[PDB]
This record gives sequence, structure tokens and C-alpha cells, in this order.
Amino acid sequence: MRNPFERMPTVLTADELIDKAFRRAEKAASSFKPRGNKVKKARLREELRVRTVSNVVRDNLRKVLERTPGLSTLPKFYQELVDVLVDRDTFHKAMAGIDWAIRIIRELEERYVERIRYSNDPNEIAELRRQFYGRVASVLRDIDDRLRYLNKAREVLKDLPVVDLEIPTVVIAGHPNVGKSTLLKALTTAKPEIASYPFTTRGINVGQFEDGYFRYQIIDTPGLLDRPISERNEIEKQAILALRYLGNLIIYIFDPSEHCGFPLEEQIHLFEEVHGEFKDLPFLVVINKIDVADEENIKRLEKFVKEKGLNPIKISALKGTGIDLVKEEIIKTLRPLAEKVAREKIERELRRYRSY
Ligand SMILES: Nc1nc2c(ncn2[C@@H]2O[C@H](COP(=O)(O)OP(=O)(O)O)[C@@H](O)[C@H]2O)c(=O)[nH]1
Repeated sequence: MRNPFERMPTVLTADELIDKAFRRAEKAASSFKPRGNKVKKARLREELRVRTVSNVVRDNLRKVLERTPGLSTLPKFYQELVDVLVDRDTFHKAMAGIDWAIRIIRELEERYVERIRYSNDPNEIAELRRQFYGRVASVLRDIDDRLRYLNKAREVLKDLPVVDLEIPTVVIAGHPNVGKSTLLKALTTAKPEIASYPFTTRGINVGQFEDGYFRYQIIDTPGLLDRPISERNEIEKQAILALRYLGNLIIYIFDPSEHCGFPLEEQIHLFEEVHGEFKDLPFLVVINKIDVADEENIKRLEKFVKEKGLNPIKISALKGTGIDLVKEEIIKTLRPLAEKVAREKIERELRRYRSY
């Protein structure tokens, strides 16, 4: 796993590119040894300048288009968060402005080299190089705002959540203090890590537990699935709903004791709002805090739960009571997807091990 944009280079501003290009053209012209006639020598120098400016600009710009992943090549989850962080449509257009600039400059180069190559009026030969420089600087200034934006989008994109996008992932939801992280830590092997996540205070915990030779990713959702989604901006809402493309199973934890600081009825409302936003992912309801919970509420919960067609698992994340029942259930739910993912990995590769 990694950040898809780590390879995206710093984008030079229109001025920096202009200066780099003119400077390089200046250097190449003085150390060039023209051929014969006085006018022929100036003409071959001016041609060299036009080509050097054209190449230096096109090479730097083209590097941006080549080293930045095409958004369509990214997993849906990242496409969603990329859009949240810098706006997908704006990104595509900025990039297209770069491609446009590369294209017009190539055309201008071919156009001006011909005019110069075909001239015999020193006055004109000079004026033509001067015009080309003028036009190159102008084309680059036309996209300067786009370049500046691409450089800022570059810095912002460094905060993409660093998580595994291939292996099955379990997403833990529920109100604050219901035991989400306690459960994630009881579930994972190595210590949890922290992934950055748009619209969260301190990010989210990311863990992993291995069964056989298969890996299962576990994440919790503080600041994301611990409060009414409706009471949210359409953007942070998009950031939250992006989890649809990462999660393969959602574990929803209820705290019947209400020690979390939320009445059972409020936890049920949240469960229903979350259960509805993720209709295409399987759910595993866990009733936590059984070690301190009152039988009274637990009856209402199981009742309510079973009425939604779900068979809950009673547990105590703190004391380990039932954790193995959860791990077991995770494995039973996700092992097939894990095998399918594994196969498809051997597939994709076999298809390029025979490159040609
Ligand atoms: N009595 C009891 N307390 C628990 C249990 N699980 C977690 N807690 C405590 O409840 C509080 C919140 O748990 P936490 O994992 O931080 O909740 P999150 O905000 O949903 O991640 C903590 O102080 C945990 O120690 C449990 O099974 N029984």
C-alpha cells in the first residue's frame, strides 16, 4: 500500500518554466558553433533557441502528465477522496490545460522553425524568434493558475488515508465511546496505526489480523460513522460515504449500558441511518459492554436487532468475552472474498509476466 501521488512532481510556475527555458536556450546558443554565412549562423542559432525553449517547456510539463496517476486508474475509494480533497473536475481540467499547452507549443515550434529556416531577412529572422518567445510565455501564462493549483492539490493529496485497498476490510461503526477502538485492538495482531482521514480530528485506527495466510483489514470510524450523517455538509457526507468503496463488512456496536453517553434509542436511530447508507454491504451487529450492561436494555436490543433480520453477537471488548466469536464471524463472512482477491492478484500478474 502507499499514496498514489507520492510520485507527482512539484509543478513549476509559468515564470519558473519560462526562465528555465529561456536560460537553457541562452546557454545552448552561445556554445553552438554555427556553419557558414553570417545570416546563416544567426538563423541556425535562432532555430536552436526555438527548439530548446520548446523542448525544455514540453519536457517539464509532460513530466507532470506522466508521473501523476490518471484518476480513472485509481480504486473508487481514492477517486472519491481525491474528489473530496481537490475536486475531480477541477483536477482533470487543470491537467488538460497542461496537455493543451504542450500541444500548442509543439505546433508553434514547428511553425516558427519553418518560417525562420525559410527566411533571409536578418530583421525577420530575429523578429520571428522574438515572437515565438512571446507566444510561449503567453501560452504558459494562460495556464499559470492551473499550474499553481496543481501544486497545491499535490500538497493536499499527501493526506490521503494510507490503507490497504485490496484485502477485505471490516469497518467498525457506532457512537463515541461504545468500544470501537477497543474492539479493533482486541481484533488486530500488530499494534494499530493511524490513517489520516478527511473531516476527522485525529484520523482513524487501522489494523490487521491474519488467519491462515489471508489478511483482514480492520478500521474504526470516529468522526465518520459515530454521528448523524444527515446533519452533514454534502462534502463531508461524500467523504464518509466513500467508505462504501473500502469496506466489505460493517460491524455496528451498540452499548446497552448507555455508559457511552447515548440512550439506547439514539443508538438505534444512528444504526438505522448507517444501515441505510450502506445497503450493499453485509452487517454484523455486536452488543458490547455485556460485563456491565443491564439485562433490561439488552432484551430490547436483541429484540430490535433480530427484527431487522440480524443475529447479533454479545461481547465485552474490554474483557475479551466474545471477541473470538467476532473474529470467527469475520472470517466466515470475508474468507471467500479474500480467496477471490488472492486469485485475481495471481491473474493480473500472469497477464503481464507474459508481456510482449
Ligand atoms: N465495561 C466495559 N467497558 C468497555 C468495554 N469496551 C470498551 N470499554 C470502555 O469504554 C470506553 C470507550 O471505548 P472506546 O473503544 O475508546 O470507544 P470508541 O470511542 O467507540 O472507540 C473506554 O474507556 C473503554 O475502556 C467493555 O466491553 N466493557
